[PDB]
Amino acid sequence: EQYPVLSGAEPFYAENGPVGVLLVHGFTGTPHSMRPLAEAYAKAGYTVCLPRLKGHGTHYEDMERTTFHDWVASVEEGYGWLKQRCQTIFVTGLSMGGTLTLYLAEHHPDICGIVPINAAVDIPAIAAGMTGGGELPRYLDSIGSDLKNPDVKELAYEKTPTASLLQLARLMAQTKAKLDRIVCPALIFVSDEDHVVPPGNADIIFQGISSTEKEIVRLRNSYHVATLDYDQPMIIERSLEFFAKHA
Ligand SMILES: *[P@](=O)(CCCN=[N+]=[N-])OCCCCCCCCCCCCCCCC
Repeated sequence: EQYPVLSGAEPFYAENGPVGVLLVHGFTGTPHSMRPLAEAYAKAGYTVCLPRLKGHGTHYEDMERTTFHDWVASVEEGYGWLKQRCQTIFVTGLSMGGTLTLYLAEHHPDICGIVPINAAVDIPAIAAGMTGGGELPRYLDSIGSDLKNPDVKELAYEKTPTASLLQLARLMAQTKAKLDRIVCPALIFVSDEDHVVPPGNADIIFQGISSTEKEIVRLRNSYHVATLDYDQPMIIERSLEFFAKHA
């Protein structure tokens, strides 16, 4: 990985109480989208790990070299960091961060609870792009930022490698097929007007998981990047309530 990490894309750690929260940012995104959550959780006395996914926060040419196994490894590392100083671990994530949240819970039953936010397990737009017939460039122009608050700017790549999109699709496929192995408590956030990840994904995750304790909280004044959007304080308040309930 050959480019410098952008300002605001650095990983974030905090060693506080014996209860830990792993925060996973999204595809082409940076820890910048999860930072206000991580700080709010850290102030509440929680040990937080906000890792920077491999190939992210630098340059899109760096991400092109990475597989989803790399992104998983970045999260498994954060999970291992939390596992060495916590006995109870929650995982939360936005978009693909939500996908990796689900992925982790499918492999680690010790997860006390998960809080996916606009998690993606099925994006029909990807399949639609490679059946168009036309030539498919090596790098595609990224989808515009999906935020209701106009004063907020997201830290994400201007371009998206085709190879990375294929890696994302494979991750979502393996994640969606293994949903029934999640039994831990789940707090699913979903924006009604998500223009990137179809809101129906929350339904798929809800019906897929074997968790007896699951709930869908619907965000009404936020687009895709809800964690920076208007419903940020609500997400924080609900999550802390969720954490304290199962800690
Ligand atoms: P989340 O992972 C990101 C949220 C925070 N990160 N940021 N910013 O969003 C899920 C990613 C899904 C994006 C897919 C949209 C691309 C559709 C266009 C596809 C055209 C090219 C596809 C052909 C490749 C086979």
